[PDB]
Amino acid sequence: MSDRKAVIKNADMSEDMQQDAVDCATQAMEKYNIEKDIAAYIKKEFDKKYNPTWHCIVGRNFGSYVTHETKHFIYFYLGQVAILLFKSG
Repeated sequence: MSDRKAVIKNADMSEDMQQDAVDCATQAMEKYNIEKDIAAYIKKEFDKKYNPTWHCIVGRNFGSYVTHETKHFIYFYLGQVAILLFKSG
């Protein structure tokens, strides 16, 4: 039935993260499902490629650290899950 794994509610990043994060979350959730390891492969990919310091979340909205730093975030909801990637300036 109706059930996808990608829904951007609001993207403030340069889109690249929408494609990267979504695919990182798609390849991470399909390749794995540890939940924690997922956020690591996402933060790791963006950390060892775009240099720190980001902070992606995988759950609902428990991040509470988006604007707290700057304004470099990117929201995207997954099937029965939520993820938010953000970094400081």
